[PDB]
Amino acid sequence: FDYQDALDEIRETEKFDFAAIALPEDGLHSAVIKWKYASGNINYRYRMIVLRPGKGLAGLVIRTGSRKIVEDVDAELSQNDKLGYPIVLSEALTAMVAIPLWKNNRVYGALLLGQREGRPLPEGSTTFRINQRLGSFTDEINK
Repeated sequence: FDYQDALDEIRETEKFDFAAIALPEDGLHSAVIKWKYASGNINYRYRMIVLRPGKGLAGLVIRTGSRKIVEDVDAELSQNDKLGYPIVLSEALTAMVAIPLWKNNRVYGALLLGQREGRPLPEGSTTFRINQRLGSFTDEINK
């Protein structure tokens, strides 16, 4: 039972079209962020995504340490925003929730829960909890 299985459970049970985990990885210069795990992906372009520190949707969430909720991607994100969040374009997401993953007392990675084709975010998925559902990771709530 690895992160892939936990991700699949979350996506299926919460009724999302797409889910992914962004985690820190070693680069020859500095640490980078990659979407290490994906569930319900429509292609494999997410794998080519390599974010420098602070960059991308994962970077925003890691920086602020708080979740980002987008009910309507087409209407709520600017052109610059979409270009800055390549997984949003590669997976054709129309709605999403991105949640900071905490390890120890520090921000670490990001969980992305996404919808396609105009399907709304499930009700309450904004108050959604990581804790005891994705290994040792927790969310920003109670920090």
